[PDB]
Amino acid sequence: GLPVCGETCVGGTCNTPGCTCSWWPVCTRN
Repeated sequence: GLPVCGETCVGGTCNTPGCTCSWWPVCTRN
């Protein structure tokens, strides 16, 4: 739930394993 992935999820799909798209369209870790 923390934007530290450095990436975004425009489609709600994060690349980095461990990230999740909680605050769309930005990826979040925890």
